[PDB]
Amino acid sequence: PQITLWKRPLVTIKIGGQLKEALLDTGADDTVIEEMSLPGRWKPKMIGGIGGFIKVRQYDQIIIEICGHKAIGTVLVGPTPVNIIGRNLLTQIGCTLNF
Amino acid sequence: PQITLWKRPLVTIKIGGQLKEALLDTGADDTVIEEMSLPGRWKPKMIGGIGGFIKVRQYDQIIIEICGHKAIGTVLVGPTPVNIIGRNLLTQIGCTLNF
Ligand SMILES: [Cl-]
Ligand SMILES: [Cl-]
Repeated sequence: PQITLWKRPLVTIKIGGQLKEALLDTGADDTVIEEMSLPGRWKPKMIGGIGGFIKVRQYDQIIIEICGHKAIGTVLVGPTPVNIIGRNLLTQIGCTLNF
Repeated sequence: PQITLWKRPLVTIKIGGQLKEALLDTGADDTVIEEMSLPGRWKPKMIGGIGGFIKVRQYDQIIIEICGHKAIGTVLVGPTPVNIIGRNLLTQIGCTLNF
């Protein structure tokens, strides 16, 4: 699709069999998703502030569907106030900025 | 242009006769630029944290050139660690996300 920027680029994603709303965020390196159940192994990471503040679970090789386009990548799962789709997944779906 | 997302979308902007590096950030509603001189009237605003923490100067009707495209809009000027081009200016240059 082509997504205009007059409103926040919030889209429906499908991840772990669940539908969620997420922000397509070219300013974010990484993808962070609210607490949820995901299968497979994960490793603990520390994010936010100076050198980590909040504990999240890093899941690799997670498939996320974004407007009918599947992306595969690393997702950090924890108590984030907003689900963020960052560049690590935007590149996977071939997303570009255009003007 | 078409800007890919393999690297942070940092671009050169021209604002107030000066060249700066700025992040094209679809996750940001507004545009914030590091301390600099700009002509005309401004009004004080409070941004960051809960209900404002850092004082900035709001300048309206500022022209910013982004990759050969002029945008006109409101710019908040203050001690930000990164220059951010937010949706208020991205829409002005006709920037869209595409996949
Ligand atoms: Cl499509
Ligand atoms: Cl062009």
